[PDB]
Amino acid sequence: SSYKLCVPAAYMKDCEQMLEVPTKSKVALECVPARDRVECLSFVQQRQADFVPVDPEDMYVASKIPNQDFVVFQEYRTDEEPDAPFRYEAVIVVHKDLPINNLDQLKGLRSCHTGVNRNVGYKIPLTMLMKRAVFPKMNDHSISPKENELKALSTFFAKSCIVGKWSPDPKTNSAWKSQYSHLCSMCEHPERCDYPDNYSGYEGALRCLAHNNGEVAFTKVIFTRKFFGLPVGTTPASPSNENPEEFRYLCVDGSKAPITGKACSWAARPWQGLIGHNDVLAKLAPLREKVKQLADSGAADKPEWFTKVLGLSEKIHHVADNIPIKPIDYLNKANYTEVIERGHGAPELVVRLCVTSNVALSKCRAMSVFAFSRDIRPILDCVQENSEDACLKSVQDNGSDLASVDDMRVAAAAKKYNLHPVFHEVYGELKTPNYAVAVVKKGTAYNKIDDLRGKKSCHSSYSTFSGLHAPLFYLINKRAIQSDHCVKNLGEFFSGGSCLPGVDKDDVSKLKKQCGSDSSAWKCLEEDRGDVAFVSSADLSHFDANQYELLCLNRDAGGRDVLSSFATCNVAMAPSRTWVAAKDFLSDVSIAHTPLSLAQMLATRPDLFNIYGEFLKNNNVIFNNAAKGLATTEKLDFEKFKTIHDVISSCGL
Ligand SMILES: *[C@@H]1O[C@H](CO)[C@@H](O[C@@H]2O[C@H](CO)[C@@H](O)[C@H](O)[C@H]2NC(C)=O)[C@H](O)[C@H]1NC(C)=O
Ligand SMILES: [Fe+3]
Repeated sequence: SSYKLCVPAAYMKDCEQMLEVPTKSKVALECVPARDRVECLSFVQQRQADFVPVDPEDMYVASKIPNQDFVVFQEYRTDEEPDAPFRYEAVIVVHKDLPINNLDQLKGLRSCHTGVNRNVGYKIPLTMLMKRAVFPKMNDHSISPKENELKALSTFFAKSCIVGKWSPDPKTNSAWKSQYSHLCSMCEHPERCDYPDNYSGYEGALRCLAHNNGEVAFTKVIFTRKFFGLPVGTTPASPSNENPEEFRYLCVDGSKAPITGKACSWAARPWQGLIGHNDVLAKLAPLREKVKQLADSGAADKPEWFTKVLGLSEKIHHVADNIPIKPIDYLNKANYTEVIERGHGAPELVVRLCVTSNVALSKCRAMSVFAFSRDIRPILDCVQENSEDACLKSVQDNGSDLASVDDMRVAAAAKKYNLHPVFHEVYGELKTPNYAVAVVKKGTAYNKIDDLRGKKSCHSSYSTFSGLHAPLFYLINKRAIQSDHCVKNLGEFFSGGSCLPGVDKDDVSKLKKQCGSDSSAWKCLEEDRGDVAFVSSADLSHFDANQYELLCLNRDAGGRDVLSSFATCNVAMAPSRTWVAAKDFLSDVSIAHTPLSLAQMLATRPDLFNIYGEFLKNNNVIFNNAAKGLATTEKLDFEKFKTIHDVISSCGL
């Protein structure tokens, strides 16, 4: 008989400290952990929890749960605008003398935007304008949905300022900034088209309009009012050099309205707040008093539970009780469901990820609904086969658009299904694939590969890339050993003997000769049973940084570098879990976009959706828990992986 608050598992301890905050309300709250907020909504519907903080995007996810009976019973507002129904209203701001009497006439104007993927300055304008025949269509399927929007904007407006990361892929973003440079010509620094830019953001858009001869600005009321020194909410009038009489809101009417009056606004971003199941009603006043009290006492400096558990913020923690409202009706009255459901015209593009298990299917579906609610496009669809090979076949057949493959199966999958890598996992704090490296003791006499001829080697297991593939390819490639009888010949290069676990299962007896009492590469190196250890960079924790170095077999100069420099002192880059796609359908940009937008949106917000976390007590579902990001696969890395595999297929290994 408590009010159960769902909380991302990572923040359970913070919710517990919160439960110790003294308050006048004696309401008992309990912390219910979930995998993330998306799961929390399921637990709320299922009554394992009673409420959870939500952004409007989360309410939308919540409104789609089959048979849902959610209720938004609490709004988080600002102290500046405690009585405003919406977080912020989107407005169109023009010079008073702009000849215009219809929103069709926004065409050809120089436009001032807050920045890409933002609400009043981008998503809302796109949502509303696209309803207008004069606005370019966005269903050209030779390119991605994101490119369709940018093409549409750069074709409708004469010039714009739309800064920021248009693509999560750096090279795609740069290429797009070149091809649609008109979208950056109104900015303070057009070549860069990124933050900081004095002509971007809520205020910079009005400066773009007032000071850089822009002709329309998409922004929000509060920055429009303050730009002109006008009062807003609790904020009083301010001295301003800008004169509001020279400017006007442009209304959907096509009419103009004074800035000094109530703004005409085509949509608003709704406030965040709390969502709960319908049985929270009736039991509703005591909870609201409890949350209000926690909000007003965490205001002072702001413990973790303030933001991570209650979903408040420094700027947004005025708890306002509303007339309880269903989530979609909450979103509707802001015109914000339209924005959340924005598309690009039929057929809406879909990227179909192939998964190999029921749990992965369910993770892909929860990820899809989240991505969609968060304005990431293409829509993610989920397709299930019963193996990796069947997912790969399906990508070939165009039953799917992408599928993952691990370790050294990427080159095989390309030979066999004519697929190619699109993006791969990166790891560590440096967000980097693993590398196969060559570990040596400090001060030993090896600086290049021929110096190790006749010597002894330690390896990771024969079944590993770094242990077997990379040293075998590295030697064969430099012709230090013939490519007939490769494993034997490897043994003949390290003629002093080697430990390559599992080489047993031609005459390969030399390659287990040094395994001694303990075949681990770090014990084998430590005990001078080998003079170099071919291991993965992922295993370098087993080597004392003060005693061991990397042999930079990759560098022209050879030599040595520290354990942490593996990314440039190595044998080969290691294939990480990789998603592959066919040749004749979605572009690599269209395929990479949604997963890399997820990875980058969720890198700091695993509480919203735990993309790399445990999923129903299963690890490494879709992504490995160790993944720290996603990057597009360079063609040259692809091509190198194919050559390595070709050498290994030659050896019959
Ligand atoms: C949501 O969108 C509708 C359609 O643009 C807006 O409807 C207008 O509402 C005004 C009141 O400001 C009415 O007087 C007009 O008749 C409506 N105009 C049109 C063109 O339909 C409404 O303003 C929007 N609501 C929000 C909160 O953004
Ligand atoms: Fe915004």
